[PDB]
Amino acid sequence: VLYVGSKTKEGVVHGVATVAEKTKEQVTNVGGAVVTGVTAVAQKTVEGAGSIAAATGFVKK
Amino acid sequence: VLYVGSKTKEGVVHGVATVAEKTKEQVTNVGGAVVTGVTAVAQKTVEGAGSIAAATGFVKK
Amino acid sequence: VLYVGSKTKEGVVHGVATVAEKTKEQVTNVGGAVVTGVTAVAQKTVEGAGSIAAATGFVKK
Amino acid sequence: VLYVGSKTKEGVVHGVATVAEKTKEQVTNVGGAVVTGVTAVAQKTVEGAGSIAAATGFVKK
Amino acid sequence: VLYVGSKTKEGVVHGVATVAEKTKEQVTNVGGAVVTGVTAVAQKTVEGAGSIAAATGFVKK
Amino acid sequence: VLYVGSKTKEGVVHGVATVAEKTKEQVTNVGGAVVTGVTAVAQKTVEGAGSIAAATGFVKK
Amino acid sequence: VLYVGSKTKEGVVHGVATVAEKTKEQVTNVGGAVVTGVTAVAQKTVEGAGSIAAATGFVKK
Amino acid sequence: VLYVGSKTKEGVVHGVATVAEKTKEQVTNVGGAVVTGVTAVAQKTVEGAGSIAAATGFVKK
Amino acid sequence: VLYVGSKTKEGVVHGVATVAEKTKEQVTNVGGAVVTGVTAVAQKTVEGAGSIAAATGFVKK
Amino acid sequence: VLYVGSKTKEGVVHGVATVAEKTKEQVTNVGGAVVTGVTAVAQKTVEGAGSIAAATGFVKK
Repeated sequence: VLYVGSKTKEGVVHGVATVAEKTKEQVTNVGGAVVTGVTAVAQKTVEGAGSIAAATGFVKK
Repeated sequence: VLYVGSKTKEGVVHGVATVAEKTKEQVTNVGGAVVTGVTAVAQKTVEGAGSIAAATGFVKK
Repeated sequence: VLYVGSKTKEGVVHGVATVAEKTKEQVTNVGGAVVTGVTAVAQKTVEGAGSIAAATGFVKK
Repeated sequence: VLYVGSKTKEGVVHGVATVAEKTKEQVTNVGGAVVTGVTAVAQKTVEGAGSIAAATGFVKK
Repeated sequence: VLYVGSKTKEGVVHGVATVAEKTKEQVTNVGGAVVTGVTAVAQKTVEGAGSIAAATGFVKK
Repeated sequence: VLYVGSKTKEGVVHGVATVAEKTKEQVTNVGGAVVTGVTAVAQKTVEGAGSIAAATGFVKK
Repeated sequence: VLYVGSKTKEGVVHGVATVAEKTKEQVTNVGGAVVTGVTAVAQKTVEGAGSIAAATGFVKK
Repeated sequence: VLYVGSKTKEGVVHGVATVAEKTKEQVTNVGGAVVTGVTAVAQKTVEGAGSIAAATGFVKK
Repeated sequence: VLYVGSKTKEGVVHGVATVAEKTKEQVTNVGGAVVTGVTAVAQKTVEGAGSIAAATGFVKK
Repeated sequence: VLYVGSKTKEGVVHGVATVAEKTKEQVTNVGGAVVTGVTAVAQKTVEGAGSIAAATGFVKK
């Protein structure tokens, strides 16, 4: 027997509940990067890379 | 027997609850990077890299 | 028998509850990096790197 | 028998509850790095590195 | 028998509760690094490094 | 001016989040009363009565 | 001016978050009363009565 | 001016977070009353009565 | 001026966090009353009565 | 001026955090009254009575 893999869970998200009450919100940006409100995200990668909520102002070369 | 893997959990998030009440919010940015409000995120990587909530103002080369 | 792995948990987050009440919030940035409000995040990496809430003002080369 | 691994837990976070009440908050930044409000995060790394809440003003080379 | 590993716990955090009440908070930064409010974080590393709440003003080379 | 009532809140419930993970549940009853799993309920009464989660085995007269 | 009432809050519940993880639960009853799992409930009463989680085995008259 | 009431709070519950992890639970009853797991409940009463988590085995008359 | 009431708080509960980890629990009852696990409850009463976590075995008349 | 009441707090509970870890618990009862685990409860009463965690075996008349 070579039962290498079974009943496995790799990068999983599964019981999640959120509530958000706002009166105002004023996300505002100039030449930059905003990431906001990220919830319930999963992933798996082989021989690569991973990123979920990445911001970068810029990359000047 | 070579039961190498079983009933495994690698990068998992599974019982989560949040509440947010705001009257105002004024995320504001100039030439930079904002990451805000990140919740319930999982992942797995082989032979790569990982990042979840990364900010970077810029990369000038 | 070579029961190498079983019932394992590597990078897991699973019972979590948060409440946030604000009247104002004024995240503000100029040329920099803000990471704010990071909750319930898990991951696993082989032969790479890991980062969860990384900020960097900039990287001038 | 070579029961090398079993019922293991490596980088786990699992019973957590927080409450935050604010009237104002004024995170403010200029050319720097802010990390704020980091809760309930776990991870595992092989042959790499780890970081959870890292800030860096900048890296001038 | 070679029961090398079992019922192990390496880098775990699991019963935690916090409450924070503030009227104002004025995190403020110029060219530096702020890390603030870090709670309930665990991790494991093989052949690498570890860091949880690291701040660095800058690294000029 | 007789500004008797304004901007009032009488019996209100408004920011609420719950998560429940079970493998089994075996509510079982014989001749009795079970109330179970009651969440997020509000009401107002004038010149009457109120009840939310009331159980009564029986009323033999 | 007779500003009798304003910006009032009478019987209110408003920022609440819960998580429950169970493997088994075996609520069981014979001729009695069970109330279980009551969360986030509010109410107001004039000239009456109030009750939220009341159990009574029986009332034999 | 007769500013009798203003910005009042009478019977309020508002920032609350709980986590519960169980493997088994065996609530069991015979002819009696069980109240269990009561959280985040508020109310107001005029000229009446109040009760939140009341148990009574029975009332034989 | 007759500023009789203002910015008042009467029966309030507002910053609260709890964590409970159990392996078993065996609440068991015969002809009696159990109240268990009561958290974060507030109320106000005029010209009546109040009770929060009351148990009574029985009332034989 | 008749500034009779202002910025008052009557029966309030507001910054509270608890953690409980148990392996077993065996609350058990016969014909009696158990109250157990009562936390974070407030109330106000006019011209009535108050009780929070009252137990009574029985009242035979």
